[PDB]
Amino acid sequence: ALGSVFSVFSEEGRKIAICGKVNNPGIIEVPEGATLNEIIQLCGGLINKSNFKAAQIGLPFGGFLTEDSLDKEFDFGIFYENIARTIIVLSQEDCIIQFEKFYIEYLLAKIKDGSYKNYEVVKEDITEMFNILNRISKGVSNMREIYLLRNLAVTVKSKMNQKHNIMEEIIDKFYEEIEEHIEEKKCYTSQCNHLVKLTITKKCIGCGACKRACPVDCINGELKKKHEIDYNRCTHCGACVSACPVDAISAGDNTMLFLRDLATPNKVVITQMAPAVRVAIGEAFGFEPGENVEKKIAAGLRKLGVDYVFDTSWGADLTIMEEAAELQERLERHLAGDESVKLPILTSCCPSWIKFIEQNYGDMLDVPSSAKSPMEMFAIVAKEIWAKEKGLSRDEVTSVAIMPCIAKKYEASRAEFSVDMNYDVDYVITTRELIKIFENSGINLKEIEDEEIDTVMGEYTGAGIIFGRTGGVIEAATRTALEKMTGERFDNIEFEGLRGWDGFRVCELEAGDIKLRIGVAHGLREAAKMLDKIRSGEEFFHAIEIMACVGGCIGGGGQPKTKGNKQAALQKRAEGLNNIDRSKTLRRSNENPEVLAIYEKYLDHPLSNKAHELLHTVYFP
Amino acid sequence: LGSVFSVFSEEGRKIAICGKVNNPGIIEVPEGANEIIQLCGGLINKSNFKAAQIGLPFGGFLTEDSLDKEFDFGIFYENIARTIIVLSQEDCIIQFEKFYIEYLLAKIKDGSYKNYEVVKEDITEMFNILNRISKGVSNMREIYLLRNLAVTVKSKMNQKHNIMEEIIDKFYEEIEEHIEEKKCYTSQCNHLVKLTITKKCIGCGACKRACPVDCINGELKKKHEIDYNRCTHCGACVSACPVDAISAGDNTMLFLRDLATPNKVVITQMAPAVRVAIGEAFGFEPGENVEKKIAAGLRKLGVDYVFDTSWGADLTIMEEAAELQERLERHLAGDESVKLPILTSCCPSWIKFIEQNYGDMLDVPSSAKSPMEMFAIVAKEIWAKEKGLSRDEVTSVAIMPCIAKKYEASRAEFSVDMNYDVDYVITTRELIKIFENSGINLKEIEDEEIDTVMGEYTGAGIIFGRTGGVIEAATRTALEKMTGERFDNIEFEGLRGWDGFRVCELEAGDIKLRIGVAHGLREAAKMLDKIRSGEEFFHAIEIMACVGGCIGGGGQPKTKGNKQAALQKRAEGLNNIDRSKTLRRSNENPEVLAIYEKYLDHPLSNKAHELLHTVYFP
Ligand code: 402
Ligand code: 402
Ligand code: SF4
Ligand code: SF4
Ligand code: SF4
Ligand code: SF4
Ligand code: SF4
Ligand code: SF4
Ligand SMILES: [Cl-]
Ligand SMILES: [Cl-]
Ligand SMILES: [Cl-]
Ligand SMILES: [Cl-]
Ligand SMILES: [Cl-]
Ligand SMILES: [Cl-]
Ligand SMILES: [Cl-]
Ligand SMILES: [Cl-]
Ligand SMILES: [Cl-]
Ligand SMILES: [Cl-]
Ligand SMILES: [Zn+2]
Ligand SMILES: [Zn+2]
Repeated sequence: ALGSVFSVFSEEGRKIAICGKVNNPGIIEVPEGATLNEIIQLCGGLINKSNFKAAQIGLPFGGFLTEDSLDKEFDFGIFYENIARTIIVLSQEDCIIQFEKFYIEYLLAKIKDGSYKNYEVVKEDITEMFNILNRISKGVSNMREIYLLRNLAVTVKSKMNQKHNIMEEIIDKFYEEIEEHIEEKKCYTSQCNHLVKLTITKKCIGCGACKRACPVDCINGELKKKHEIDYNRCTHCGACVSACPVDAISAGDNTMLFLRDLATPNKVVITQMAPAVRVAIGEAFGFEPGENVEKKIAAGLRKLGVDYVFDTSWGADLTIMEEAAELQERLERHLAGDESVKLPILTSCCPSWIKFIEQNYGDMLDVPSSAKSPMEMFAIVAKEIWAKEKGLSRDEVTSVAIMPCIAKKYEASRAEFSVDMNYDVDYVITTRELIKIFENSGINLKEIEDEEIDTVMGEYTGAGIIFGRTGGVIEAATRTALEKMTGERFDNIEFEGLRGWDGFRVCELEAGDIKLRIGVAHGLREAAKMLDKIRSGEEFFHAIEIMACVGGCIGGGGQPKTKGNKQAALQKRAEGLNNIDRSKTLRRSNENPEVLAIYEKYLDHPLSNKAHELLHTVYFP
Repeated sequence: LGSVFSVFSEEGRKIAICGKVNNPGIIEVPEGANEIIQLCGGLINKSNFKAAQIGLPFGGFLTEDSLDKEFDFGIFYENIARTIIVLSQEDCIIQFEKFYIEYLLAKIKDGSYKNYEVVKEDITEMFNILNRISKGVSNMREIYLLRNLAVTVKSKMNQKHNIMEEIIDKFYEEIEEHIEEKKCYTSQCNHLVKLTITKKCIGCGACKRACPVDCINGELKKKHEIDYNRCTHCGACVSACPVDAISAGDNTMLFLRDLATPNKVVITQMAPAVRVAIGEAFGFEPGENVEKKIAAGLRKLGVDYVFDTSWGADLTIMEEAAELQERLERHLAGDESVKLPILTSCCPSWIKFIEQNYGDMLDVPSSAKSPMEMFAIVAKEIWAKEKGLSRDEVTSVAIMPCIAKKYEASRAEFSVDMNYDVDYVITTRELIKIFENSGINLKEIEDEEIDTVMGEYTGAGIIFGRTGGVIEAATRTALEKMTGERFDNIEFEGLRGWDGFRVCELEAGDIKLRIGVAHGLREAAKMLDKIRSGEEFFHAIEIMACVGGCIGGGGQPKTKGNKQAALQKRAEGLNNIDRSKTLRRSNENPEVLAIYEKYLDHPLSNKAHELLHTVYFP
């Protein structure tokens, strides 16, 4: 396979394969008398105009060139016996630590499969090198690591009887960057997703759209003065990023890491995708909003190198099991006169409300459900159950989430969703990022064959799929809970009261002896209105749903920019999800056989101790 | 093997009780029909029964259900092992299960029970999980994992009651507490313990008056609380409390358990000031150096290697004198980017003292680590490597005179992959009680030598323990190297003395340096205020939180007779150790020089910064 480019392209004598940070990666015929720089120019320079940093020769083994070799004739002697003649070019926009992690993991794979048994003796040593790099990338290291790396490098150079080990020169030439990463916990290229915080960059022109758009008044700054984010109050709703006319606000971009992981041999890569992605991505390829192209996305992902493709709506069904259980418990306790219970119960997978409450509604910390999000539920099940059944350690599986927003990036970055430095969601990719991957890689969703999603964690019901538009989470929870409480199967499962588009909606649901009052908000200002009304006693609710983005996750800032009327397109996506729900035979989360298998085999019933241990978390510790 | 609070090391129809029983030991047990403990003298304090392990390698686990009911004699499993570990409500279950797992793993690894080989990694993983809980880096999911691991083992061991399952079932509350609330209600998990005022507080206000930084809020008799964000861990509040209301943990039991773990390498370092005060508990006068007595006692306890912190102090002097020479050369060269004075002190208490009140002086202190952390990092990254041991196969224990060193060793900057360079700290009083209850009398035991590679030290290093010693040693080395002249008289009496704030005026060749010394954080505040106002200029300063320096630490034995006289006796004792040494400059120590020649290659090198330097005020 092999390949790399910022706009992303996995490209599957006197001929070389250039795949670095150059524009137009490809196979090139080198003129006789040519420098490195001239080869770069024949490929069109480096993405943007970031200057040359280094060039790796041979992916398993070769040389490592820096500026000192840029204007010198490219001696082919560096292509020693059976090197395959490959060059990875680096610009100043690439982090050395991530690249060296990729190099070490590649070498380790080729050792482990027996292609390079002569290097077996150093396996353990090299593994430690990776671990050291990993500790640096996660920000859990001291400067001592450098010392260790050096000795390890020296160790390798002793056992391989080699005159030049790569890591020694790497340390010598980029000590400044390494020290920056370690002491300042900063990656100046923003490739280390665990060291990146949502920040306004130096490019900012002091316009102001972000200062107006923030619903919590989190941004300070006036006139052309650079604006700053009070990160201790940021909800990661992404309004500022979407409203910025420029690249002034950065929250990272995990595309290159995805490509490198896909290009690592014998590395298991699995993906989940949010309900709302499948009704919007196709817009970039000639489909209308609302058209479900999940099979096209599955085919494209598998073409890219994904070994297993799963679905977040399975996790949404599991979330519904847990949340309907908790809601019924709370209602039963309330009807019994239990004042220890707290109402309403908040059901929402949106992270944005967490801080939104912590910073303005400390009297309602007992309201939201303890259940994790569908994304993290999927991740924990994939790594702690699915992988275990297949005999894989959690670090032997790379779980990638395809989601419509940056708040999911922040969620996947939370340490609560990790163990032994392994994050349940390894990293998050936005809809736009995947669109650009497909576009630059030649994947056209309009013309690719359909492929099925994998079964164990891909099958989902309509209740789960409606999660992606406002009112879906509470609608699914209500379906299951009311059917559970009344014993009655509803002829019409759609609750039109919970649907609609008003920022703040009130509904009244009647079923047998059971009567519930529901409040729904999309847009954090409407949410503030609703919560102020609840606190003042102006309105009483049994349950509420809060979404930060208008229309729900189908309206996330990571989705493709709408064409035509924005509101019309968002409504089209929502009705597309509703039509997916209507096309499914099963339309209650509790009918999904695979979630029930999860309960029958491991957790034994919803809200059990095991279910709490795995699928629940502590918001507001 | 042995274990009990207040310490003990106890090195057919026969039983060996060694848990939380008062008066541990073997016991001819009668065959008559809860009061079993009473025949052994009850439990330490009056703490209620929690559980009892039968057989140390493997056996049964008894809980309260057998307490007031017929305790069947024969139920002692055929592999009873004739040993019993009884647990009280004062013991953390997580630490006990860690000790059990490590004992089992060691006895597997030495071949004593090959039949358990199949479960090794499994059991090992359990330990790791427990460790993550004890270090506070876990979610509730760990419980899930543990359960399944247990289920696996019980299948292969075909056991009717697996120990981990019963642990989860009966002590779920404690595990959930540890994980979600990051709280060990027995305070055995040293990494979850913070300096706190307990419920025994009555509201004296002694703590509020004694604190030099006004870190305690509260009025009347209302319970007082510590604002941890400003605490210097000087320990004045602990000493001043009329009760035991303020607790900062006690790693005695962990030390005993590690010593009782087979094939576990335990090494120790000791602060300079310990050796002139500990002997007071055994009839020695203040100032008498009993370092050999301490070494012999530690070896009797089971310690495999005994080292000295003064070696690390010599290394620290090397680095700090290098930095001072660099800074003075730059200042004399007209470099205004440089910062003076330079602060030389291994006391952590000034860190928070400056960051919260002197943010204009963050570039003053040297980037050099403390001697304790330098010793720890060298022991684990070089010494252990030389002897072919991973850092987790070595347990480094620091014997220090204060609580601030516990908090320092607990800092994440001095750790890697959850392994802390200083695994835990033992105070002088704690070691005194260990010796007292184990029958070790330092005035009545043979002398033993300290281990060499990291134990030999100079007088410059040893004077660290009393006020003015750190700066005196740094000045000795730096001036001797800067002038090329070896001083006939190496003692700088101006830096000695007992005043809270001392000023010195040092001349050597063309060099004239102005020095400021403070012991007591209020006197230090006076000095730093004077520096800020420009009333006085200093080239270097030394700050000690405790009066007299570390010899006056809150972890030292309470003085007998006149306090000031005793502290002066200890300080002059350290000075007399210095006077008895052939080498009295840190740069003469062959082992530190070997460290430089073989690994770091010169002071202030890149490797020296990587290992022996840290970033205060990140
Ligand atoms: N986690 C989760 Fe959600 C689920 O299911 C997604 O995945 Fe959303 C979508 N689509 C996103 O992003 S988050 C907020 N709740 C509504 S939907
Ligand atoms: N670290 C260190 Fe120090 C050294 O050397 C000790 O060990 Fe002190 C002593 N004695 C203690 O406690 S800390 C403060 N500096 C003066 S001395
Ligand atoms: S929008 Fe982009 S540019 Fe305009 S202010 Fe906010 S950040 Fe600066
Ligand atoms: S993200 Fe939402 S909240 Fe955080 S700053 Fe940008 S707008 Fe304000
Ligand atoms: S609503 Fe907008 S922000 Fe909240 S989760 Fe769905 S997408 Fe992310
Ligand atoms: S006991 Fe110690 S803490 Fe409690 S009040 Fe008196 S002084 Fe303050
Ligand atoms: S420790 Fe020192 S500083 Fe912290 S509270 Fe007690 S006295 Fe005040
Ligand atoms: S002076 Fe020595 S003992 Fe007293 S606190 Fe500072 S360091 Fe600990
Ligand atoms: Cl290598
Ligand atoms: Cl972010
Ligand atoms: Cl692959
Ligand atoms: Cl499965
Ligand atoms: Cl299918
Ligand atoms: Cl959009
Ligand atoms: Cl031992
Ligand atoms: Cl000796
Ligand atoms: Cl004292
Ligand atoms: Cl060297
Ligand atoms: Zn980086
Ligand atoms: Zn504990």
